[PDB]
Amino acid sequence: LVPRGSHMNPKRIRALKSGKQGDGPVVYWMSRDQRAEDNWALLFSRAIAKEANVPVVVVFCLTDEFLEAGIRQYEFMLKGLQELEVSLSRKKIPSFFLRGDPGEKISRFVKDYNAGTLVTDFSPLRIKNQWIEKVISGISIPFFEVDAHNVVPCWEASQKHEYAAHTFRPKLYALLPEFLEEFPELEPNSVTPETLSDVLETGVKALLPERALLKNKDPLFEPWHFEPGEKAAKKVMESFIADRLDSYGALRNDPTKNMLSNLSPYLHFGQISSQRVVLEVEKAESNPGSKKAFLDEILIWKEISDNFCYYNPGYDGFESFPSWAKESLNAHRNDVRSHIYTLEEFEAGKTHDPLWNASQMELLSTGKMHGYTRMYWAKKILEWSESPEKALEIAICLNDRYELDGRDPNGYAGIAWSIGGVHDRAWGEREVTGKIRYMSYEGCKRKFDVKLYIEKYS
Ligand SMILES: Cc1cc2nc3c(=O)[nH]c(=O)nc-3n(C[C@H](O)[C@H](O)[C@H](O)COP(=O)(O)OP(=O)(O)OC[C@H]3O[C@@H](n4cnc5c(N)ncnc54)[C@H](O)[C@@H]3O)c2cc1C
Repeated sequence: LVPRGSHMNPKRIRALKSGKQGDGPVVYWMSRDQRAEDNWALLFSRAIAKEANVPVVVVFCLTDEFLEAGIRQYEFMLKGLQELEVSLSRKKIPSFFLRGDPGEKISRFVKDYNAGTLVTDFSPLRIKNQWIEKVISGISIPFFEVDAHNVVPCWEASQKHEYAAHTFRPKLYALLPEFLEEFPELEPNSVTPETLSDVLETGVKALLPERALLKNKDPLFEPWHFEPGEKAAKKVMESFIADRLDSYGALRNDPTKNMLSNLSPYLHFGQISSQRVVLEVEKAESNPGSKKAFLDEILIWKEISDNFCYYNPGYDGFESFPSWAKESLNAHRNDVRSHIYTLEEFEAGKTHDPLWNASQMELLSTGKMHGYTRMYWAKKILEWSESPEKALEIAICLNDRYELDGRDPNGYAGIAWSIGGVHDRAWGEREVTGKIRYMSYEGCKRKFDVKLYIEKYS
């Protein structure tokens, strides 16, 4: 229960576990949505706390899986959290950063701090569901989750997997009047109930031996492309609206032009709300066509990616591809591939295709491949791999290791679109790739200045 007139739509919250309410603080286990503003999970947690006459507290688990990615993501995330600590303290909301995996750490925190209720935010990824299961086994209090990431709650937008954007889109657009709304201000707590610097230090030390390097031993990653944190995210949204949105409709498929929003690292870590971004873009007057194109990406393609992972347990595997695509890829499984590259050759940009290699260099060096070349890139991994299953493994591996926005439903769904035709149609049949949409080198040369892209990332 929340207080009357809390302005919380109950369809954004789902019970994970019934239990017996304790009498201590409401705990928001923050995971996907690392921000203090425009955060329905935090707002709901604050409202339940108010109704129960207790403070709200935030807990965040620094998990054992950080060593599966790189310094690039750890630093981006932790520097954000350092800023988040301050923002929350200004609301008199304490934040606790627990070192370990959530099953053990959240269970013990709930016991030690006498939590009344546990709330988390929503992710459809397997790792979050693994963590939920272990937490559920270790707690006796009620446990809710709130969809703070999507404008329309994932379980409301559709009751099933949607095979196409054109079947998801009408369902989603029909629910915006309900769910696309301004956010209330977060009410501070009535009174105030190892540093992150130390953690960051220790973690970087553990990641240093796996850092991506040039043959010169100097690191590949350039950390000045995306300043982390909630405040920077807002400035990137504002600069997009002011300077790039007008040209987005025309230039979003031109990787030589910096005309995308550059919001994905912030959106992935939840340092900015996609609902906020949509409210601000909807209010803007910009060139015809651009707003439509952008909203189709951040509403339909982003939220269909959560739809994909939520309703397909096997979202990272061949089995989740549509039937037409499985049958087509199977029919061509024994076709001789034109090339076969090792994961190390792909990783180092050592194929015979200079556009592919430049796309990989953009990823290595900036942590954000242009969205047009991500499609080209993944499709060539299919073409130059022993099987579609190996192609998925390679693409996921590289995406998750080197993208700042990786380890994300958008990535699994984008790789499945690219390799498996998920949310696509069948195209003309070719050897190796069957009826999966093909993106040729020469087609790219007709579309944009390939030589300039290669020079930029060489
Ligand atoms: C093989 C492949 C891998 C991808 N990997 C990721 C990934 O790891 N993480 C990730 O967040 N996105 C991924 N994408 C989707 C897309 O490429 C990026 O979201 C986009 O490039 C992000 O840059 P931006 O924020 O400047 O994009 P913008 O074009 O300005 O769009 C803004 C937001 O809309 C969303 N969006 C845009 N395009 C897509 C899309 N095709 N699918 C889903 N959402 C979209 C994103 O949240 C994006 O940040 C991938 C796509 C493909 C084909």
